[PDB]
Amino acid sequence: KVFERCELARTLKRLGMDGYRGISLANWMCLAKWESGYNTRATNYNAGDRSTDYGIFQINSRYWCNDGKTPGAVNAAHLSCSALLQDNIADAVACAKRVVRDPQGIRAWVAWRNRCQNRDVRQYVQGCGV
Ligand SMILES: N[C@@H](CCC(=O)N[C@@H](CS)C(=O)NCC(=O)O)C(=O)O
Repeated sequence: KVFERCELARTLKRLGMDGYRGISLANWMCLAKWESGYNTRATNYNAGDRSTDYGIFQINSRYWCNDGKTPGAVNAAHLSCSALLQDNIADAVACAKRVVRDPQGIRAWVAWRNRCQNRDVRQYVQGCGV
């Protein structure tokens, strides 16, 4: 599914992402925009390390979800990567909150650093009523 901007914003609000581990809703919005353009079916194969990024948040199969074909993903995850390609983003959100529980926080996504960090991200939530 390709979300509309404000439709996603209200959905993330409801799933309790606003201020999760100090990260504002505008920051998660900024992240989804640059990673997948708000598309839950987005997939990116990394030929260099043979891993794949999945879904709206582009979560990687080496440490977070299991897809079986990634080398050195030596078990660990238990969530199937397939769960991150659903139209319902509940699992993807549960997973993104897991990721930021680590020290790096939102900085774990290099796209966040390139495109959102130290920037005015208010634009992503402007007019959504959240
Ligand atoms: N490799 C890390 C993270 C693996 C991990 O927690 N993945 C999450 C998805 S982001 C998961 O499998 N949750 C599935 C579940 O617990 O339903 C660990 O084992 O702590």
